[PDB]
Amino acid sequence: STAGKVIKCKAAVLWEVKKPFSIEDVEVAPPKAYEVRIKMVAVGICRTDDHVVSGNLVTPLPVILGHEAAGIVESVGEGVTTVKPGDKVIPLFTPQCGKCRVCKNPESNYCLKNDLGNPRGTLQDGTRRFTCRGKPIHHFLGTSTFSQYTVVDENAVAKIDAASPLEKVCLIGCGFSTGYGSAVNVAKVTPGSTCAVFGLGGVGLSAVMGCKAAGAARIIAVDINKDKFAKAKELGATECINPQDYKKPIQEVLKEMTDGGVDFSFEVIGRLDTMMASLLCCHEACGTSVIVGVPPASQNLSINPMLLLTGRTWKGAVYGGFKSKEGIPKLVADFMAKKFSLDALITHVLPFEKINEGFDLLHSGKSIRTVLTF
Amino acid sequence: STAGKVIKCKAAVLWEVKKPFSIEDVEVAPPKAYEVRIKMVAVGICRTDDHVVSGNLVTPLPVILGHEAAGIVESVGEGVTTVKPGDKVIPLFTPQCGKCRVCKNPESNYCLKNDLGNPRGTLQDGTRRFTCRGKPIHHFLGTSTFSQYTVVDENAVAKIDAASPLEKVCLIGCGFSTGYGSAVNVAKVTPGSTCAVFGLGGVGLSAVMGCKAAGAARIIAVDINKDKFAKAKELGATECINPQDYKKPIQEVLKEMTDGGVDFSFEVIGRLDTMMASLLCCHEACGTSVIVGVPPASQNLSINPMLLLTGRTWKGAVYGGFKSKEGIPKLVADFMAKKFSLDALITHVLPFEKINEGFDLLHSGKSIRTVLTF
Ligand SMILES: NC(=O)c1ccc[n+]([C@@H]2O[C@H](COP(=O)([O-])OP(=O)(O)OC[C@H]3O[C@@H](n4cnc5c(N)ncnc54)[C@H](O)[C@@H]3O)[C@@H](O)[C@H]2O)c1
Ligand SMILES: NC(=O)c1ccc[n+]([C@@H]2O[C@H](COP(=O)([O-])OP(=O)(O)OC[C@H]3O[C@@H](n4cnc5c(N)ncnc54)[C@H](O)[C@@H]3O)[C@@H](O)[C@H]2O)c1
Ligand SMILES: [Cl-]
Ligand SMILES: [Zn+2]
Ligand SMILES: [Zn+2]
Ligand SMILES: [Zn+2]
Ligand SMILES: [Zn+2]
Repeated sequence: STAGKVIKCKAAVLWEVKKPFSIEDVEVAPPKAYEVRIKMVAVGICRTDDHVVSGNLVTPLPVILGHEAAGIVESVGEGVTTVKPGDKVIPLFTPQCGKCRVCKNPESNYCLKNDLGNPRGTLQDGTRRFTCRGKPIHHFLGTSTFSQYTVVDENAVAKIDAASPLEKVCLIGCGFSTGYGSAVNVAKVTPGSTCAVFGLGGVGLSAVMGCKAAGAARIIAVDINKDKFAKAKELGATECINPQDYKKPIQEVLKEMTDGGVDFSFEVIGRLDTMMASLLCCHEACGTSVIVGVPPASQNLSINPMLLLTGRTWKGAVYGGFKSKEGIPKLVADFMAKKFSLDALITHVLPFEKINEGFDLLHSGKSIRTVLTF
Repeated sequence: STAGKVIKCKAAVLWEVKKPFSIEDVEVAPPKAYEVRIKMVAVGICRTDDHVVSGNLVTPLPVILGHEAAGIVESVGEGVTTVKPGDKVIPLFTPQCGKCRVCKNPESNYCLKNDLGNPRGTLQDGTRRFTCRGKPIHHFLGTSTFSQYTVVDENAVAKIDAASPLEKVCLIGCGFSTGYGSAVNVAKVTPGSTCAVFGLGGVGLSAVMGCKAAGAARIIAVDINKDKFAKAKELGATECINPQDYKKPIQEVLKEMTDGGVDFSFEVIGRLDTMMASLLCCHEACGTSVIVGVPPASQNLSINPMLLLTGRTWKGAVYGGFKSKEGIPKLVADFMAKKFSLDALITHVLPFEKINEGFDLLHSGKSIRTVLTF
């Protein structure tokens, strides 16, 4: 079969920043102990991957990006007990090692074995597994799903329902579990709330579904692209507004609308001005503002600490607050039970070879999520 | 009998910034509808008062400062149903109007009628009640307790216990409520956790007490004044640190000491530099940092949003999140029920006439709380 042998397949490699992806043949070494090689069936295009092309998030190049995916277990290394070949699995971009301080706290999820903070670009043992033209190729968040086969650590992989529709379910890998857990787990939206969500992409639009599920009485959706509004309405927004229509700042407009500010505001975009506008617009004495978007490297916000003393809560979180390995299995089971649907978010399905066409649909706001099939 | 008209008494008026107080004769008009005129037994010098002297906190001048206090009710105005003459009372620096958005929400306590926000220096109906030399004098935070008599709004007064030692219990009116409540209500310190408290003043040592009441397993006290450590220890701090003994930044020292950071950090001082060190030293994936101190007017912090994205919660609160008319009696009842002792915090009891001396003690660092009696 292919077990124990080096595979040679196609993969999209980013050799330089602001350059297109090159689909090239690469060699994928076999799984060492406690690692798993997976065969990718579908991958979503998330904006974090774009942040590396653009140059906003620094990671060592050349690299194979990608992290929102679903596929089948091709082989397991020595010791892997949690999954067997043939199993359907989702690769997780934040490991749940189960043994660190973070993993043992019932409420923390940014495990210490992650590669998000200070990116090495390897797997958890410090070594890479992709070669292309003799050159060693770097990993990304220890998942690198823009390849036909990838090797991930065992604690970064979830085994999900064998009957799962893999080209729907890959969204639970990042975009959806993030969007919805922001509302339900991080901010902890209460029935009757008033919430604002800035940014209506695949992750922003799942924060709307999170608030609706929470029983929020009013969801205001903010975006400069008015074509996203119909979907936001369809998914739960009570109203959608576009900043460019007004002459006064969007935080003043929202305070004027909500009797002095919302109860919960979420920033799902990644830029400084919207994070500030999102703090300023929650109510001064009972609001919580949650940061979900990822900022450009080394950018600072000037905050007036008096903004916090009156009673505000400012906080952020990775992956919607989900412990990755326990969290994702259950969220896929709820999908099966028809507890929530994921169809409205997928607006385009393309073969993996068209990855660049997929990134261009994101750059024009023609797409919410584009799925790439292998 | 005075019930009915103007009283002439002594009060310390501050007519200019950085100029000493002057105990002068002022006239206190009788209480209007829903107001109360109180006879002052004892007042605590809190550092909020000195921020107005210095100019760090602005409010309209001339003014009679003071807010930490207890007295006996002389006459209540028409319509007053909560208190009656002869009752022991504590004026609250933050009203609990019972009817606004904030007041209706079970979490929030910063009532909308407060004068902390934008200071007018009047009572809730827009007018002043004091005169001195043919000129009207302003109120401070609607309480103005550095006067033998003062007039307050009914929703800013609490009826405490008849047998209450008004020279001890006056601390509950600000210092104790603030610091203890921060630990037990805003941060919500968990049994077994590890807290750090920056600032060992009157409010700061009350935070040490709350962290021990919530069950924090390690309470690290930070102060550049070594003479405060003994009391910190006495009250609960498992260890005391002085940032000048180090050649490395205090937040670094602290992370190295706690496996990457503290669970709960508190800044009870008011400098921007220490607010920064208090965010940085709590653990990036599970720590909560709380601002208690009041910052110098109009200064800004430059922070990186990534400090929050990993898992940090940053917040502020006033009155340790206690809702003032209901909370303050509950605490006095627990004091009377021998649940805690306010003894260690009082270090000097001077007669009111020596108020300028009490401010000097503060300014030299020899006092935790100085109580002025009438
Ligand atoms: N914290 C996490 O775990 C986590 C996980 C995944 C993604 N993210 C980050 O969160 C964000 C999610 O974005 P996405 O993946 O859903 O894609 P996205 O690019 O489709 O979302 C951006 C959306 O915000 C809108 N927008 C752009 N500028 C705007 C402005 N000035 N005001 C209002 N709206 C504006 C765009 O029109 C688009 O609708 C990204 O920043 C991604 O980097 C964070
Ligand atoms: N938010 C509120 O509800 C509320 C209520 C009461 C007081 N306060 C504020 O809390 C703060 C302090 O209260 P307090 O009454 O106990 O005052 P305080 O002056 O007695 O306490 C300040 C402490 O900080 C220490 N300190 C000063 N500079 C330091 C530095 N650079 N590093 C470390 N330690 C240093 C001082 O030695 C002193 O012990 C003040 O800012 C007051 O305005 C706020
Ligand atoms: Cl007047
Ligand atoms: Zn993503
Ligand atoms: Zn871990
Ligand atoms: Zn109120
Ligand atoms: Zn005070």
